[PDB]
Order: sequence, then C-alpha cells, then structure tokens
Amino acid sequence: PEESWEDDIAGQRTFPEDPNYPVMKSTFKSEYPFEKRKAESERIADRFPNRIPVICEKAEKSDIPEIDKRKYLVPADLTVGQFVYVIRKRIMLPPEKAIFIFVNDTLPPTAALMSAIYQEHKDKDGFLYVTYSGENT
Amino acid sequence: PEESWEDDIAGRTFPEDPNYPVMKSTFKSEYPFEKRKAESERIADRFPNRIPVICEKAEKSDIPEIDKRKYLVPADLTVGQFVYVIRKRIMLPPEKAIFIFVNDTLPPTAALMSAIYQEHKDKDGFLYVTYSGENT
Amino acid sequence: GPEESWEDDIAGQRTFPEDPNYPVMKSTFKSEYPFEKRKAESERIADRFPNRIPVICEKAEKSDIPEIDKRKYLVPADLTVGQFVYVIRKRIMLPPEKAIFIFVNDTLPPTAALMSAIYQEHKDKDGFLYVTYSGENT
Amino acid sequence: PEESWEDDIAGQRTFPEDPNYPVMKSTFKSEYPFEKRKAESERIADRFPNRIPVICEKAEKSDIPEIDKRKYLVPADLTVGQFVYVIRKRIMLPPEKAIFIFVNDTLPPTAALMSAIYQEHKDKDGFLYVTYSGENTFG
Amino acid sequence: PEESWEDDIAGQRTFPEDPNYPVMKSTFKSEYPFEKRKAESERIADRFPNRIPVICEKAEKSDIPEIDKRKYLVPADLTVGQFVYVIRKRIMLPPEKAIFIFVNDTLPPTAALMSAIYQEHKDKDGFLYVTYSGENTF
Amino acid sequence: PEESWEDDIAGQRTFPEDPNYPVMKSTFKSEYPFEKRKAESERIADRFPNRIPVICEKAEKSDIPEIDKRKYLVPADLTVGQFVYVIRKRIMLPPEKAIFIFVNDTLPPTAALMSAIYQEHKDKDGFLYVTYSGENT
Amino acid sequence: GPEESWEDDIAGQRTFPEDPNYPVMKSTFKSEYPFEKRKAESERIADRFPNRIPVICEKAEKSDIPEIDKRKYLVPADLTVGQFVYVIRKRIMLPPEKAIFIFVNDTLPPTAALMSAIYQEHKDKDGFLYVTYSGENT
Repeated sequence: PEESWEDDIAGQRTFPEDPNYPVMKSTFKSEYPFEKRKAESERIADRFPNRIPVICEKAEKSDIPEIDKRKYLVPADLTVGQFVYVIRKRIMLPPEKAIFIFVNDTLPPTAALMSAIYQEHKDKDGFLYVTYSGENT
Repeated sequence: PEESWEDDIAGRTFPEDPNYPVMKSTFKSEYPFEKRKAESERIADRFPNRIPVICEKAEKSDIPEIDKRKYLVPADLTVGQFVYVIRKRIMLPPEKAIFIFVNDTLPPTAALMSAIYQEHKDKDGFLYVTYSGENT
Repeated sequence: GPEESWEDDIAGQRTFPEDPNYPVMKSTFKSEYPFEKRKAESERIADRFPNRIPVICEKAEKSDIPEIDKRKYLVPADLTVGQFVYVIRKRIMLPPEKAIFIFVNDTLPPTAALMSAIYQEHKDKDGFLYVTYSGENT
Repeated sequence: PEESWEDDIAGQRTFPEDPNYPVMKSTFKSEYPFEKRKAESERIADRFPNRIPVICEKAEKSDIPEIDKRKYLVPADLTVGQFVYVIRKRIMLPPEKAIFIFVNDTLPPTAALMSAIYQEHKDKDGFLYVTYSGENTFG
Repeated sequence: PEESWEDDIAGQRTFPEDPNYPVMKSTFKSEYPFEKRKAESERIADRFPNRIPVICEKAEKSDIPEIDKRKYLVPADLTVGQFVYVIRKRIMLPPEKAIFIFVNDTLPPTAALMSAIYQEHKDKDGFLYVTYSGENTF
Repeated sequence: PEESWEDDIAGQRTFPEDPNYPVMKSTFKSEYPFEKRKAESERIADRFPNRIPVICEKAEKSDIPEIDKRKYLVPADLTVGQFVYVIRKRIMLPPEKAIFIFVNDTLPPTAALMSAIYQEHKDKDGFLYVTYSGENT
Repeated sequence: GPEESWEDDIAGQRTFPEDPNYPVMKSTFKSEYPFEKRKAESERIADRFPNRIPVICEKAEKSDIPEIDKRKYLVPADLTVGQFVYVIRKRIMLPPEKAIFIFVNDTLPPTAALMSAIYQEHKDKDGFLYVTYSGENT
C-alpha cells in the first residue's frame, strides 16, 4: 500500500529535546583563518557592490532560536530595524519576543543605516560582525 | 559544507522590526547635571582646542540615526564643515537637506564652531546640537 | 550600557569639505524688516539704553571671513573705531594674524575715531548705524 | 525667533584696540596732484562764494580723536574760534580737552576771521590747510 | 570713494566759540623783555633803513576782529590813512564799519606821515606801538 | 615759534586811503570856545613866561602832510625861519618841497623874531595862530 | 580824544637851523610898486591922515638886525627922530643893549630933529619918507 498522513505528533504537550543529538556549532571566526575571511570579504565586496556582508550569530547563553544561516548580504540603505526584521523572519521568532543585536557590545539605534554601522565597526577582515540575542547583555 | 552568500534580502519595501528595544533617550535625560559638568570639564582638560558637541536627532525627523553623539570638533572648523561631518557619519545622501540647531536657530555656515561654542555653550560645558531633515 | 567615549577622530582628517546641502539663508537686516519697524526699534533701544549706539553689523557678501549669528551690537558711545573692531574680532573668533576691515557708508573709518562721532555723521534714516565687516578690503 | 538687544559690551573689564585693522592714512596733498587740487579749489570758489575751503587733518603724533571728514566749507565771516568749535563737534572732543589748530605751523588768534586767515595763509592750490592737535606740536 | 564738499556748516542754528581753545599770545611788550625788543628793533633798522617798525595790536575791549600779524614794516612815506587801510585789509574789516587807531591814546590825523608819527611817538625800545579798535574809546 | 619781520607792504602796486576812518579834522578855534582858549593861554603865560604860544594848523586846501601837534611853545628869541624849520621837521616835509607859513594871511620875513610877530598878531585869546601850507596864497 | 597837552619841547634842543626852503620874496617897497601907485597911495594918505608923516621904513640889506613885516609907519608930526627910532626898536623887538641906527638918503638924522622937518627936507617925489634901519652906522 502507501503510507497515510497522520497528525499523531501530539506529544505530552511538552516536547522534550533529544538527549543525544551532538551538533557542535562553532563561531565563524574560529572555523576560518583570518586570510580566508579577508579574501572572502574582498571577493564578496567586489562581486556585490552596495551590499554589506554581515556575519550574524547567536549570543552564546540566549535561548532565542538558532538558524543555519549566518551570512547576510544587506542592502546598504537598510536601517538597523529593517535588518533586525530580516533576522526575525529568518529565525521565525514571534513578534511578542524581543530581539536585540550587538555590534561590539553596543545596541545600534533603529534608524541608523547599516552602511554607516559598517563604516564605523567593520572587522579588520572586511565583515561586519553582529550578535543577536533574546535578552539585553 | 560552507554557507554560500545569497543576494536574497533585496526582495519591496522593508518593514521595521516590531520589537527591537533600544533605549533611544536624550543625553541630558540619561545623565545628571553634575556628571555632565564633570565630563565636560575633564574633556576640556583632556582635549584643548576642541569643542565637545553633543549632537542628537530631532525626535520627529525621519533622517537616519547613528550611534555617535559625542563629537570632538577642531575649534577652527566652520559650521558647514561640521555639518558635513554629521552627514558623512550618518551617510545622508547629498540630495537630501540637513539642518542643525543651536538654541532653536540655524547657525550660519561660515561661523566658526569655537564662536558658536563661546556664545551658546550649555551650563554644563557642552555644546548641544540638534540635527534634522526638516526645518519646521 | 556602556557610555560612548570621546574620540579625537575628526582632527586627523585629510580634508574638511563644506556641507553641500545645508540650506540656511542669511538675509540682510534691512530686507527682513520694514522701515517703520526698524525706526521704531532704533528709537525704542536708544531710549532703553542711554549712552549706547545701536549698530547693525553684518558681513560683506563676497568675503570668506567668518560669519556669526549676532548682528545687533549695543556699543558704548565712548569706544573708538578700533576698540569696536576688536569687539567684532573677538565675537567672530578671527585670529589676529588676519586683517579685519569695516565700512560705514562704504568707507573705512579711521581708528581713534569715536563711535559716537561716526554715528553722528553716518546713522541711517532708521536710526541704526550700519556697519559691514570683511576680511578683504573692498 | 528674533535677535534681542543685549548690553553685553559695557561690562567688559577692558577694551583693547584691534591688533590688525590696517588703516592707510594719507595726507590730502599726497593723494592728489597739484592740478586736481587747484581745479577743485577754483570750482569751489565759483560755487560757494562766501565759503573758505579748509582741508583739516590731525597732527600725526597727537592722541586727539580722528574723523573721516577733512573737507570743511567754512563760512567766511566765521571766527577761528567758531570754526574750532565746529571741529570739536565733528570729532566729539570733550570740552575739558583743549584743542589746537595750525596754519603754516602757527596758532591763529580766536577772534581772527577765517577770510583773513585764508587771505594770508592759503596754499598755492587754493585750499587752506589746517592741522589740529591736542597739544602744541610746534613749540 | 572720495569725500564730497558739503555746505553743512552754514545752516547751523548758532556758531559758538570753542570753549577750550588756548590763547598763547599776550601783549607784545609783556611777552619779550626790553633788551630783546630793543635788539630786535635795532636789527630791523639796520636791515630795513626806510621802514617804520610797527607793533600793531587790537584794543582790549573792542570786538573788532583780531589777526595773527602784529609786526608791520611800514614804508616811511606812508600816510596814517594808508597804514589804516593796510590794517583794515589784513583783518578783513568791512568798509561799512569804522576803524580807529591810537598812538599814546590819541587818534593820529589821516594825513600825517608814518615817519613823523614814529619820530615823535616811538617807544624806548625802538618800535612804534599802534592800537586798533572799532570805536573811539580813548 | 615767533613772528618774523616781512617787507610785505612796500611791494604793493598801490596804497589807498582808508574809506571809513572817522577822525575829527577841525580847527582849534571851532573845537573850543573863546573862554576856554583864553583861560588856556593865560595858564600858559603863567606856566611858561618866556614862551610864545602858537596854534599852528594846516591850510585846508593844501596836500602837505598833517601832524597831531598843533600847540607849539616857541622860544621868544627864535626867528621865523627857525620856527619854520621846527614845523618842517615835526611834519617831516622833505627839503625839496617849499613850505610857507601865514600870520593873518601874510608871509612873515625869515628874520623877524617870533616875539615881534606875537606882539603884532596875537589873537584876542592870547594865542598866535599860524597857518602852514605847501602853496603860497 | 583827549586834549593835546602843552610841552616845552623846543627850547631844549642844541641847534636851531633856519628852514632851507622857505622862499619869501625879499623886495624893496619901491621895486614892488610903480611910482604912479606909490604917489597915488601917499596922496590918499595925505587926505586921510593929515597930521601923520607917511614913512616907508625898511632894513638895511647887509645888517643882521631883525626884520619885521610892518614897513608902513604913520608917524605923529610932533615926534622927534629919536621917538620914532624907539617905535622901530619896539616893533622889531631889538633889545636896548644893542644899538640901532636909521638913515635918510644914507645920512644919520639927529635925535632931537622933528620928523615933520625931516619929511619937509627929504620926502620922496612919490610923497613918502624912506628910512632904512640898521645895527651899524655905514
């Protein structure tokens, strides 16, 4: 025959997390040496003008959802608030939950342009590093 | 497998996040007078020949923000030059007008920032400047 | 959280361009106010401040000398031209190595002329003494 | 807003002279060749019959106030003293300060008529040159 | 620009005399000691043999105009009247107003020669002192 | 600073008479009544006994110089000629010009004594009136 | 104008020269008047003064005795020569210490002679008696 679809994953209305699923996420900087990161940023900047290459990773201690995407090609004219919404849609965080982002331990203002934040805060490797979190540090 | 760069964000008009909570308060409201006067005193002692400007956006204006509001302006700079410093900091395109206000007046372009400071400095030693995309 | 620190990050700049789109317009004093208002004003101020010459001091249009937002000067009658000139200098923060010139009726008043005497001969029909300053004699 | 009047200069501890306001003082004679000057004095004689045309300039070394007027059309019937008072009014020299005038380096008597002083002391170019000072700069 | 001539003194309400204009000249005899005066007159006689050396000053109480010349080298053949006209022309006294002169408080006749007046009235110091006035006081 | 002597009058092309110098040009007799004149001559007779009191005035039609002295106290022994020289010197008439004197409209001889002239011609008031002139009437 | 004062300023002086140009015609009576006029005059006198001798009395030319302007003398007929001589002496004011002489036709008339008798003998054809006076006897 053929298997039928059944809505049977009711759970005990708390769904426990698997006790032994060992996925070992690392920081972007730790996975790639500096020279590789700089070559990549130069290549992306050349290939995508008017785009800010953002490495966006989750704060270590925050239970805000993760996602497998950390590379964001942000149009230079986007505001901080707009980029934050891009992240929200990507991780599918419901609007009632706050989201915060950090560039070097500071909360960028909503109406600042990503290009300006980049101009001030880009890494020596050419990327803009952004941490996102569900709680203010 | 490494993650690929994708030009997938350019996709209409871009809505603002509904719950991204930054303080967004005025400098004077965040710090008491005595702390502010102490700061301006120290900066005057630390950076001679510099005008310490607290530069903030007018609340009702949709001109971009930036995270810098403390500006150490060389005393010989003109108003117009300082305005350009603000523009480049917030990256306002040149086709868009920018205005600044000291005591609710548009200071002249060719005035020296040192003279504007001498006339308009706050009781706490700072020069408070508001920037805007409009002049209402 | 962390307070913004002061950075001396503007002085090191290679250049300092003037802003290309800061649309402030400086009007002539006479052009902003009708005659009868200005005459009423000069009378009112003269009455309120005896022993004072009320001067409207504005920058010559073609001069790149610094401007300033003060143009109403309540000058002691006993001051000389030179002393008043120094008052203007200090107000606009023009460094002393830079020459400064002023004009009443498009003529350069001599130092040690008294402002009271300059006023006696050159006061406007509206009661103010109009003085133009410039960094380049014209 | 509109700019308000403030009496903010009267309370100054001092009032220095400007260190770089360069006025180029030139004697009237040095500014014009003899031809222009004689032509002018003649024109004035024809146009202003009962008037003595006086070029009145400050003695260089004197601390008396200056003024930008140096051409004085003095009615001929005026005495020296009356003309001197005209100078005082024009430069606003306070009465407690003496003032001196000189024609050909001499102090004319107060009751001489300007017409007579002109008759004897007029320049070859038709003008009467008188220098004023706050002291006797020829004694 | 260039200063223009203005007939701006003639319209004045009044014409007061200056309140602090100094008189550096008293009577000729009192300003110089006798020996200097006699030496001077001798010098003039040597240099000018056909000249009467006159010290001519205004009477004290007279409002007739003054003049700065008090030394007159009068030709000996001049009449009193001719010398009187010389004084009138020097001080610019209009002909409609009378002029009088005095030697030793007396009016010399209009047709006496100045040499004769000198011969009788010369001072001990060699000069002839003449007082002029607009009225007959003595 | 002292006024210098300048020969600035002799140069002149002409020398006009003053148009308004009003000095009385009148005769001694018209200025004083007979009583005052006789009183004066009597006082003089007492005060100067050996002196002849002469009132010497110019003929009015004559252009000869005047002088302010008209009272002459003449030594009794002087001749007419000597007295004439006294008049000439007082008025400074140059010798090349003739001089005449008249007593009662007659030319007295140069060698008569003034005392004799007085004896014959004295006025009723006690004076001797003498007219001098540059012309002979 | 104060009254001229009397001054004894002539007698003082050291010399008293005669005027160098006082030209009075010295002329004898006969030379000035023709015989007809003289005779006519003497006849008029003879009718008008019948008891008077008409004498023309003039000074001798070379004599330094004083002159006088009277030369016509109407002499009382009873006068002696000497009395008439005294009349001459007093008219010319010759002091008595000095001698006086008179001449009729170059001869000295006696003192006690009557003038009428001298006239009878010496009268001119023109009717006058001519007498010359002098300080010497020629």
